[PDB]
Amino acid sequence: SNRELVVDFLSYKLSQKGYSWSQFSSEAVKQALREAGDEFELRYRRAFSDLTSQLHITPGTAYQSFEQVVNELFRDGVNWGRIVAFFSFGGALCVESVDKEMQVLVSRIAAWMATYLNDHLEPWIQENGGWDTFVELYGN
Ligand SMILES: CN(C)CC[C@H](CSc1ccccc1)Nc1ccc(S(=O)(=O)Nc2ncnc3cc(N4CCN(Cc5ccccc5-c5ccc(Cl)cc5)CC4)ccc23)cc1[N+](=O)[O-]
Ligand SMILES: [Cl-]
Repeated sequence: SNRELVVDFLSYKLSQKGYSWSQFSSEAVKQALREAGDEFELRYRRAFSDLTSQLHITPGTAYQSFEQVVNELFRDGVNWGRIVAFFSFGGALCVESVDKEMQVLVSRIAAWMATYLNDHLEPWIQENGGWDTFVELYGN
């Protein structure tokens, strides 16, 4: 479910760069999230490029980089926009790992994302009306 969302979004972002999720490894929610991600990545393309140009991805530091950035993202609280950005960050990390021929990290990044959602974001999501409320507020 959270798993489902992560795989959907990462598959989409990888496909946009011409990569397939399958080589490395509800619908309304997934579509609204895909679309919010596209829009976020445009509106904050500067923040996107700032991140991408400062990622030095290695197997030994990739979890550290994920954690560092995600802790910063939610330092001042959670909102729907920040959750979208969290997905877009996961997408950027996977694309970058494949660029650097560290495709092995893709399935691992997906797992880190699901764990973060399950352990840390779920309480907020549930308190704030669940994913249905996200669709209500930011779908179409
Ligand atoms: C057409 N209609 C139906 C939808 C269109 C709109 C606009 S489309 C959008 C999507 C997500 C976030 C913002 C805009 N939808 C929308 C609007 C407001 C809200 S909202 O809930 O009010 N929230 C926010 N509103 C405005 N701006 C925000 C800016 C935010 N940022 C700014 C950059 N910062 C960089 C950063 C900082 C720290 C750590 C990491 C990063 C980082 C860097 C690179 C990457 Cl790759 C990833 C992370 C990350 C946090 C966060 C929340 C924001 C939510 C949504 N919505 O969900 O669709
Ligand atoms: Cl907080």
